[PDB]
Amino acid sequence: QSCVWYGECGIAYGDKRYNCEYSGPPKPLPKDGYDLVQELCPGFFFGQVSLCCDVRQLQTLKDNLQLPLQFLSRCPSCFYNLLNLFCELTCSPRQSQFLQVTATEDYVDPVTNQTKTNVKELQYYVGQSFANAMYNACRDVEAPSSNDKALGLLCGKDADACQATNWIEYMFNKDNGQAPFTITPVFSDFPVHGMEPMNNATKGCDESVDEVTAPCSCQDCSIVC
Ligand SMILES: *[C@@H]1O[C@H](CO)[C@@H](O[C@@H]2O[C@H](CO)[C@@H](O)[C@H](O)[C@H]2NC(C)=O)[C@H](O)[C@H]1NC(C)=O
Ligand SMILES: CC(C)CCC[C@@H](C)[C@H]1CC[C@H]2[C@@H]3CC=C4C[C@@H](O)CC[C@]4(C)[C@H]3CC[C@]12C
Ligand SMILES: *[C@@H]1O[C@H](CO)[C@@H](O)[C@H](O)[C@H]1NC(C)=O
Repeated sequence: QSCVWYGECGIAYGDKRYNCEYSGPPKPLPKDGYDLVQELCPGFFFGQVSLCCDVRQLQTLKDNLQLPLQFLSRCPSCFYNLLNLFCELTCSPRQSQFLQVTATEDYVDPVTNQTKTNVKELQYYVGQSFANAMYNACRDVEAPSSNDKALGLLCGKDADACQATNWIEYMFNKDNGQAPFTITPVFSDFPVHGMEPMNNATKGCDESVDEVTAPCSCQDCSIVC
């Protein structure tokens, strides 16, 4: 197994950071990050919890999930697949299979003056079926106390123009003011020049995420009506 990054490096803009380039194997997560990994990416919470992310990156992921939560929190299945898209990107011990760094710049530690490398942009090979299922679970979600669709607030365009791939492309575009750096998505259910797209299992909005989480309401999910 191999990573493309590990830990945070320099400022991108605002309070947002690039991650440090790293191409070695995943590393066991410190125990102080177990609460975060349980909360965000419980699918990875087993064995040595060897991941291609550190505690800082998990904390940053949690902070950055606030706006998706703002609009999608009422439909746990919809939010679940979205969290998984980000968990795999952030932490997967097999990152190198589906991520390709495309731009870097040097990072200089201000105290030791040791150089590291900011991952400035990367390409993310996302399963076509994954992306379609993620959109499918979210597409009827209503913005809280409204009759408009939640995706119209997370897609940089109205809901009637929002589609699976342009949604993911928008969320991954730092021009949105939220993403710290741009990720360019490539959608395929098939390998691409030896890259194996991320095609994790997904949950529909009519399914329970787990034993303690109900399916989404009829208002947010026309299947359950
Ligand atoms: C994406 O899917 C992979 C493959 O199913 C998940 O990895 C498994 O997770 C379960 C639950 O902890 C473990 O029992 C297995 O040992 C894992 N399998 C392998 C082959 O790694 C992974 O959890 C999913 N990703 C996320 C973020 O949930
Ligand atoms: C404007 C709206 C639609 C944006 C909604 C999606 C936001 C929350 C997404 C887009 C890109 C995402 C980021 C992608 C990459 C990383 C690097 C990782 O090591 C820490 C988490 C972090 C920083 C993610 C947090 C969630 C994120 C900021
Ligand atoms: C998702 O796809 C199913 C069929 O797989 C369909 O019934 C439903 O209308 C779609 N949308 C939602 C919100 O689940």
